[PDB]
Amino acid sequence: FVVEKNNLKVTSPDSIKGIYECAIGNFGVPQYGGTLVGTVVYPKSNQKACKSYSDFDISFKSKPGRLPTFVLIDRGDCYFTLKAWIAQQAGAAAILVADADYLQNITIPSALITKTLGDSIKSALSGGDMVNMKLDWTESVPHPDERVEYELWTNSNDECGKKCDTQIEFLKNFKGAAQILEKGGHTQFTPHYITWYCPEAFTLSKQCKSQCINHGRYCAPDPEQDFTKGYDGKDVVVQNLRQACVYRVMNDTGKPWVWWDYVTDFAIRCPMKEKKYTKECADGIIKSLGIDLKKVDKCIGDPEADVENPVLKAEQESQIGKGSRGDVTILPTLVVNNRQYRGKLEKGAVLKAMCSGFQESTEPAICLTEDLETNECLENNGGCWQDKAANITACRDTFRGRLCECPTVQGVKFVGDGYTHCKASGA
Amino acid sequence: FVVEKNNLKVTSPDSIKGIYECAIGNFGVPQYGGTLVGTVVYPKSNQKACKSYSDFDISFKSKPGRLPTFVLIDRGDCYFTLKAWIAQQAGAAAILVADADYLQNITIPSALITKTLGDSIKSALSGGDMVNMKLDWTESVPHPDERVEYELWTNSNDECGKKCDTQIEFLKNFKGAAQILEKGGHTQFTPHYITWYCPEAFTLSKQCKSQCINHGRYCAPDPEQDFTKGYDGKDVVVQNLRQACVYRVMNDTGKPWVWWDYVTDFAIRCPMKEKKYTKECADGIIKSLGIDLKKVDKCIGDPEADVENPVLKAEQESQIGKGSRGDVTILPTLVVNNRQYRGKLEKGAVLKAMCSGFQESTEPAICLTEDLETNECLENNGGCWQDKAANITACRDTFRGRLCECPTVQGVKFVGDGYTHCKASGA
Amino acid sequence: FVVEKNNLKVTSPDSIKGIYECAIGNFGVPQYGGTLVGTVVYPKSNQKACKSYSDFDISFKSKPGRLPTFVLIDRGDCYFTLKAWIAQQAGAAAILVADADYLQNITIPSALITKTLGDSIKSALSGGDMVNMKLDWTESVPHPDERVEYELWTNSNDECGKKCDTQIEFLKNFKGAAQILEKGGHTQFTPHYITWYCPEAFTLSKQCKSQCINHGRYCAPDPEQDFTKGYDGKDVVVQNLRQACVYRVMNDTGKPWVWWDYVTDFAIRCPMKEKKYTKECADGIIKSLGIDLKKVDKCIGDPEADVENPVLKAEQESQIGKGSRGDVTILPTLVVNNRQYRGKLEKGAVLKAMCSGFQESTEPAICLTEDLETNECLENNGGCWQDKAANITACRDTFRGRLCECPTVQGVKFVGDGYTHCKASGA
Ligand SMILES: *[C@@H]1O[C@H](CO)[C@@H](O[C@@H]2O[C@H](CO)[C@@H](O)[C@H](O)[C@H]2NC(C)=O)[C@H](O)[C@H]1NC(C)=O
Ligand SMILES: *[C@@H]1O[C@H](CO)[C@@H](O[C@@H]2O[C@H](CO)[C@@H](O)[C@H](O)[C@H]2NC(C)=O)[C@H](O)[C@H]1NC(C)=O
Ligand SMILES: *[C@@H]1O[C@H](CO)[C@@H](O[C@@H]2O[C@H](CO)[C@@H](O)[C@H](O)[C@H]2NC(C)=O)[C@H](O)[C@H]1NC(C)=O
Repeated sequence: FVVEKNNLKVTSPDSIKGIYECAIGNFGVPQYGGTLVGTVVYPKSNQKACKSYSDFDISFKSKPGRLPTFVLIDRGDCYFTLKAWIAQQAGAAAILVADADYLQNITIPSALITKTLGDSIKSALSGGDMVNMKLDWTESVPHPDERVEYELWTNSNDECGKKCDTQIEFLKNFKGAAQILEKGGHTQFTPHYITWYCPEAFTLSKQCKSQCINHGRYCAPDPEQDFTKGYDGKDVVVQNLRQACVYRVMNDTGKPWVWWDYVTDFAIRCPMKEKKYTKECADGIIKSLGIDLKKVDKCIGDPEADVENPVLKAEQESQIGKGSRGDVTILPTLVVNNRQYRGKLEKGAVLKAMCSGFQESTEPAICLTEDLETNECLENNGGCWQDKAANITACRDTFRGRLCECPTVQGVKFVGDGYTHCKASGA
Repeated sequence: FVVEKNNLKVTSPDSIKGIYECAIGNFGVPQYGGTLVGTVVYPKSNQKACKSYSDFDISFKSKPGRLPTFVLIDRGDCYFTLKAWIAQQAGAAAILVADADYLQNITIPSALITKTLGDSIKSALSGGDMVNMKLDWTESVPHPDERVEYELWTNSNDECGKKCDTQIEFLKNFKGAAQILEKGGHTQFTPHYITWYCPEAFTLSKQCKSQCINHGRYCAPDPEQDFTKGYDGKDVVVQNLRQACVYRVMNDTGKPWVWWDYVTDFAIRCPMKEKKYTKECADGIIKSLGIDLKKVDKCIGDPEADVENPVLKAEQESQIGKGSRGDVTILPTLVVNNRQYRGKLEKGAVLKAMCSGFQESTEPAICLTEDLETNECLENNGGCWQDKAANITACRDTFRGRLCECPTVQGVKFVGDGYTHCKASGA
Repeated sequence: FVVEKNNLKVTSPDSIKGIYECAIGNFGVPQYGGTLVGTVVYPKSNQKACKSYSDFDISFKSKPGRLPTFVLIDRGDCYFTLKAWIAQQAGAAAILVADADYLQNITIPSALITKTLGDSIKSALSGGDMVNMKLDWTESVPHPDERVEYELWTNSNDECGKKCDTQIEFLKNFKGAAQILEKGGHTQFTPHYITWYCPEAFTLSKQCKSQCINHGRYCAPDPEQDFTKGYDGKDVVVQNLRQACVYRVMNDTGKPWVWWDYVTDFAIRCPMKEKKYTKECADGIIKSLGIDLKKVDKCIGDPEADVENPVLKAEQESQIGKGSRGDVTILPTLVVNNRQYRGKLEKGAVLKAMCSGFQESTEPAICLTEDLETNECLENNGGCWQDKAANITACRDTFRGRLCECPTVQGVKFVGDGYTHCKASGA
């Protein structure tokens, strides 16, 4: 029963022409936003609408060019759903109510009104004035209890081998659908990372010291971080922790989907081979996306202090499956509705697995079409380089998410990184 | 039983080599266009093909490199379908017939021939001449009784608010599929518009005069046409009426799908804010698309005369649902197969709703793929600006319909409207 | 039971830290490539894992931050599948085994090890050392018995009429999916061509001499090769034979999918109207694709000698259907799993017909998405013109296969054929 004011306006009986608030039951109103104009009829008998309108020889069927009929029902003796159904049978187009099987078959809008408003219409009608109406509504937003819960156990490191390229490859291919699903209000996505604690046997180890932040509490998941690259296993732990804090901070602000733009831009902009697996590189992206560094940095804490890290401790506890899902033990792991996905990690494969969690004709568009696009360049140029003076930008929005790439203007492919400096090349 | 001449040609017994007309039963011929060459065998017994060929020790199975066998059956005593099945069992590749369950399992082409032709083959054969054949056919066109009926109740006005943008947004996204579906012969689409008549109480009203054409018979559906824009509710009624007449005129000429190119080009080219919601603007598009203005203008009539408007009167009568569909009372309303669609107004959502009205493997391509394109630029450059002297055009064909947009040539994005003037810009 | 060495490495008990070979049963390992780290526990009792671990009060459930448990099972008394299931129930994450209904419900990796290795772990453990592990695996390759068999009976000629354009049109639209399906290891595609032998009656005929290679054994399928174009029916027979030999030669080298790049490039580069239906034109493409001309030419043989042509003779024998499929008598004919396809010859239509031959969640990506691309430009520039000195190429990879088209560089559309010469145009 969603309440809006602009929904119910009163086309003139000019003495009471106005915009009133109502309460519309979710039944009888279609998925798409629409508008319904009509006029009000208040029956002299069967005013509860609990007995069948046919029994009284009352009918509401319209002639052509005639306004559809809004029946004024008084509440009592039976539910609104029955009032709406009874009215619908008699030929009503809507129902204005003043102050468990057939439910699917109710298709006329139902609105509750004030007694003070209902009385106005009744007297306006009794004087002889046509009381016309107008009833808008927006397209259906999914109920939050109906949204699919998926979760991803990933690793941010890139200097792995095949196993890390495939992961970052998935994040890039799914980013578009991931964002559309969640911005549309169909999915609760939570990313997770995996860390182990140092056994007492190897506390103050040479190994545990290059692997573990916070005095051994959280250590790098794979015991081969090829320190030859110059980056210890503990550097990975910190970077992952930053990603999780990027998520928490963005989730608290109502925009979790920005994680996808962080971890992909991190992959692009902060490579290990070029010695950019750094705080300063990550913090660059935090400016670009416009995330709160003070909050992210505070979430990360002091990875050198003999203290716990609530986020990293919660992740170690999330890895133990509760209820029916098992413990997460494989990197990566996709979980959809507290059940571990064991299929191919392809967008096509993963999307089918989730769209089965939707009810038919509650299916998001992203399930039925690839003709879609993220809407991220409308905010802050998506964090990519632009040039307001020349109307050019490096921001492009794609079925696979938002991209910062140096634009080709007047045939000239600009050269640069697209997040900070694009410029014209040569001939 | 489709009749074609070029379908049946007679590879030479040179005395009767020629191109004859036939009559092919729809059974035994596949969906795709193909060609079948063989040679004719006329059995001495079981010539009705009503008893089983096996009973007579007659068989038609071929050796390799050998031409497939065309059995010459005489009509009588049983249906063609049985003749074709009997022959098929014995090993026939086709059947030439001279002058309710197994039917699915018939897969060899069946053709009826003249007695004068059948006798020619029989004598040619009796002299000893191989009578070879060739049998072409085109891909299957859907039977018109099998096509899906959808209908859309829309509004052409644009200065509404959110509700009008979403509608015009749908027309633009669906235009490609809308056109492909109908040009392919799978859908009968009819657009509709909604108008109310002025009550006797408010005849000669100040309001009814700015809302209603034809002396009150047809009035603007929403009673807020924000006359501040300078355009009365009656201006909308006329524009909608023009759109419906664009449809009727184009439907009468066998090209209804041009409505989609009209209403989208109207949206683009005739905006209300720029004071282009005008006859002269609309008539511009009628030239571009090459529609008959004399017929469209005659359909619109004299919206100032005390007379009815058959199209607008038929629309007011179409709004009252007949049979099982209800009265259309919401703008917009999509109806598919005389049942009101109540889902999201997305292409993906709407296309699933219609492709369920097709039989499996009668499914149009547009149901199974997004790798498609309208074919509108082959006619008159789709009504967009071109430049024959430079091979450039503003016409582009898209999965979302035909677009007139100023081309980027040698890297130079041309500037203009793409329907009437494109030109080179600056540096 | 796939055997790899790099799959099983032993995170340190430093005295036995190393990379050992194993044998992983296909059960309990997901579709996606992943990695699993844990530590080994060797139970003192129930070491066959044949009785239920619960009966002994043995459990493997982990605390958080704790490494997942690898149970060391001794083989005997029951199958690995039961050992893995029993262990899984008790809370194991994997199983190390030393030296017909519930099977679906087994989800922990199972690996077999050497007795010499199993003993090492046992003694290492008995001294007190944590024996940790690491277990990688790649994404699942489909078993070759599970792949779909489709076959196409086509014609290479182009100067037909509508029937030949539609065929070449299909080859071009399907080439992308055709290649992806087969390179991914989901389909065995074999192309076929159709030829008839000259009847003794018309041996040494005027007609049979312009139609048939190898002294009449193999003749052009349609008896109208419009010799007005200058190309006899026997020229078509030879060109088709070359295509089939291109397939055989490429199939023998493990790259059959190159046929698709041959027959489409033949269509583009060797047209009949421009008198390019020549050996020298075809041999040009054989260089481009880098096919072995010596093998292809030897497969074609001497189409003028009184001899058989094994490939053309095998094709005439393949046309006679064996088992349940009929004789192929229509051009074109698509067969999927020894059953003749009778639907529309559209990619969308054809792909549904094949993806039904896959088990759910064994579905290739190409079945669930159009966001795909051939990977052909990584090899030899796909056979298209390039210019290494300028980083430009004519090779582009598409959902519809690999394309050689002259690139547009700095806004300048280059002009040429894209296989051999691209060059800058004018202004
Ligand atoms: C991310 O934000 C959401 C909502 O802001 C959080 O979800 C809530 O979690 C609490 C604690 O379990 C529940 O009682 C609420 O019902 C949840 N609200 C929802 C699901 O809308 C979520 O915990 C946040 N943090 C994450 C996901 O790590
Ligand atoms: C648009 O054109 C079609 C065909 O030209 C019209 O459809 C015919 O309508 C008459 C009257 O109801 C029927 O008897 C015919 O069977 C219809 N032919 C068909 C469906 O092929 C249609 O009425 C025209 N006008 C519209 C749709 O407004
Ligand atoms: C193309 O190559 C494949 C494999 O190299 C050939 O398939 C083999 O054919 C033999 C003979 O029938 C079988 O015994 C094998 O089991 C097949 N191997 C497979 C299917 O992997 C095939 O014959 C070759 N030639 C074609 C398809 O014309």
